[PDB]
Amino acid sequence: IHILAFPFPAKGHINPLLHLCNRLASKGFKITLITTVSTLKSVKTSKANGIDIESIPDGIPQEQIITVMEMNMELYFKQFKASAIENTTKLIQKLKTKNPLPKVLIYDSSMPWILEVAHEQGLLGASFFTQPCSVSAIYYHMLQGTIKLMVSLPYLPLLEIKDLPGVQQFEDNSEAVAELLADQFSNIDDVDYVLFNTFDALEIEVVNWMGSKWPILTVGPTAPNYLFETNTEVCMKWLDQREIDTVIYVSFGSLASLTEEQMEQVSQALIRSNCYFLWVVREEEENKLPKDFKETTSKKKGLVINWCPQLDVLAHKSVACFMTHCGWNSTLEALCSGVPMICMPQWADQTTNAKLIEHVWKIGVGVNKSGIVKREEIEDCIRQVIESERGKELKRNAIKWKELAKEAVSEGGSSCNNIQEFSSSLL
Ligand SMILES: C[C@]12CC[C@H](O)C[C@H]1CC[C@@H]1[C@@H]2CC[C@]2(C)[C@@H](c3ccc(=O)oc3)C[C@H]3O[C@]132
Ligand SMILES: O=c1ccn([C@@H]2O[C@H](COP(=O)(O)OP(=O)(O)O)[C@@H](O)[C@H]2O)c(=O)[nH]1
Repeated sequence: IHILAFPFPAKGHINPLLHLCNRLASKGFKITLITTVSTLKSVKTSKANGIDIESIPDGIPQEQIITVMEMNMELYFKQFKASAIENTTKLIQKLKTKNPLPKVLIYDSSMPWILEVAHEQGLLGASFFTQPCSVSAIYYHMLQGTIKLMVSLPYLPLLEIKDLPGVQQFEDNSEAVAELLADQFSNIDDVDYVLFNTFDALEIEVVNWMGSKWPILTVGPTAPNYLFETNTEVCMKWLDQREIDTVIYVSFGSLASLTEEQMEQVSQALIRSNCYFLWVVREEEENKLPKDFKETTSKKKGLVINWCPQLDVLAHKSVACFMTHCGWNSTLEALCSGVPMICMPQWADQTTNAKLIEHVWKIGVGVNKSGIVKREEIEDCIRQVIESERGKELKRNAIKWKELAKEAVSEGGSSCNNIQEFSSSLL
């Protein structure tokens, strides 16, 4: 059985879908992964997957595709949509001349209009949600008009205004982003399969509520591996020199960027903490680091790298905590790895994830802005996690969640059962 997979063109959307594809390929399915040309330019390793990669045009002007969208999200997301509709149609028409014929298209939930392409081509459509049910519920309420972006929503903790998904940070892209998030639920009744990268035990009540509206399949964590350059050997050799529970892993993901002034705060907090640290600073961001930071002043205790093998880093026993922007993949990967967090959310669902991390799952602490987070606050959070009694509690809580995540993906577990149900439905 031949499955097509079409992620939104960004690493937090590609990666969780890739991991689901790898699990499906392990069960005997053929996989074709559909990527934009801009994504393929960053792809360095794919021979070992056995998954076929088929590219489509970016469909918006070239100058990554994402940094073009941000220039004008309202227009360029719509141009991306129209081009993706045309070019995935053309690609599927071609794939229908080859055996095995495609049967289902799994697409990122942010691209609901791909359902119409799947159905027009005679395929089943599966919408793949890359954020948890608790945060997706807010987008559903946004579509319903129940909330426009203290706040009480069914089966969610009481939220402050600050805990709602942050779109005001995007300035003139705010309304376009709020619309795209809400439109994930615009055709949910017509989707053949609704897949969420979460597991039931993590959010029992909101998953139960969602399931009373639509049949949903919680299949997460989909993560068990890399398409992009991860500097694996350099990172893993450095971590192998570190003793247990001594390393702060620091990463703000694939998209977020911090100001030069904020970078200085983080640099100084890491140095004066006197902890070992592995800090992912993307290539296009390292110019904002203090002058001799990468080459000299970080060499005694730190490794500054443009990308790491994050699953392998979070699995390493030297890692004591994860200073994170709280993107959903990073949050879930840290929880499933038993790694407590220091929450520094930037925008979109990161704000809500940071609330869930700190107050519901209780595996992290959050920083306080002054709107710059200062070194002393970061140092204070580091001391709380690394040294204080509260930090031992967060570590114990993270280990309990690791165990529940292990149950979910093992035989008889909720996510294993749901992937089996999906897999059998196709057979
Ligand atoms: C505006 C922008 C800011 C960061 C950077 O400069 C890029 C900007 C343009 C893209 C934007 C990004 C913010 C986060 C997104 C909305 C995110 C997404 C997409 C679909 C979805 O369902 O959920 C979340 C991933 C990426 O599409 C984002
Ligand atoms: O050095 C890094 C940093 C991040 N990641 C991966 O990149 C994704 C980041 O996704 P997330 O939802 O956390 O945030 P985003 O980048 O979408 O804002 C996750 O799959 C991480 O495992 C990685 O492989 N190496």
